[PDB]
Amino acid sequence: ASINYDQNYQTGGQVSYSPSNTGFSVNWNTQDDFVVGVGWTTGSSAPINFGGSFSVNSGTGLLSVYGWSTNPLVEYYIMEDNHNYPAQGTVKGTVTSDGATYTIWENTRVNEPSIQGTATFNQYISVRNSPRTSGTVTVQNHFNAWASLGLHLGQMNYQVVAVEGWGGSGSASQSVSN
Amino acid sequence: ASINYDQNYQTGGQVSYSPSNTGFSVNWNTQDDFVVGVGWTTGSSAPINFGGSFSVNSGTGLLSVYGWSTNPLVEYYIMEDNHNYPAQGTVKGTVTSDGATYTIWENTRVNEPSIQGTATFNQYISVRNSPRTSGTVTVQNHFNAWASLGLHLGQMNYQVVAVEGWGGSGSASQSVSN
Ligand SMILES: [Ca+2]
Ligand SMILES: [Ca+2]
Repeated sequence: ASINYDQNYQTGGQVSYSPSNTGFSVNWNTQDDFVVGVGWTTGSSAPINFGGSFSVNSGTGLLSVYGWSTNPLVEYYIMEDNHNYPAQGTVKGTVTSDGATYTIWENTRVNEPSIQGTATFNQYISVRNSPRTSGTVTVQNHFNAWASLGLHLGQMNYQVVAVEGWGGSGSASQSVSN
Repeated sequence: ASINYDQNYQTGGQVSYSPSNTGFSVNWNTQDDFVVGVGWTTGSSAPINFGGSFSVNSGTGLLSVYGWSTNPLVEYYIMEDNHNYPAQGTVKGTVTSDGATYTIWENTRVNEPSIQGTATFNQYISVRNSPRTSGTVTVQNHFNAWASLGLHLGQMNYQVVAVEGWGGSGSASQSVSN
């Protein structure tokens, strides 16, 4: 498509984010959560390509296609990689997509910050069983699998490839496209 | 004692906070959560006096003694007033203190921002059954009641009289001391 959205969220500590036309770079050393990455203002069904490096020296680190949905309000993740990630919520099932199987989870965030202000909403997460830092993510396979398990999505809002972390340091240089 | 701590937390929208030597003032119109108020760097057992106004035109609004504790990490509230507050967690019991009864709740915040960075910790809340905007809060009565129900506190960290809100507008002018 063409990246037209820059996800830049951070609460504290050392987070050096460098967005670009074809991707982004991040170096961090923080105790606080941050979500940075690049993508699109309105997500679609187009298979998303990502690639590069993603190192987590310590703490929690996640590399994933991240996004939102409205009516209902939904925060979703399709984790291609994760370290020291406190698996929260309820497992719903699985979906085999793009070279590996993903365990699907549903979680709820009460009075949490969102694109609609602080609200309560659900999370639809797909965690890859075989972590990678390079590949393609056929997003429709996840949306279909989510819908079939009762994980209902609304209108598509932004959709980015993001790195999220806290409790340590690490770095990532990723190329994003679709 | 003498106010030596200024609680100033906010995530977005219109929040006009004005701290002072004997209290604070706030006018807001936001969808995002904010916690502002004044107090002390290290909380004690000293009965806290508060007084003034606290109007909530719309959305969620809470007037309460707010604080933290370390080892274990604990966020506590002693709500003297609240509007449209999504009572979250588990009721534990009650405590009669300073002219009214309070319903005690215990809740857990997973991967939430804290004084120790983003962490998972419990909340000990005392919600006054008869809301007020002026009075004294004998904090020990709450700490004793909390301990007796298994709500264990650690080392005292900051302790302020704060106003917290989201989803609307309102204003508050409070005098703080102990
Ligand atoms: Ca990895
Ligand atoms: Ca009131």
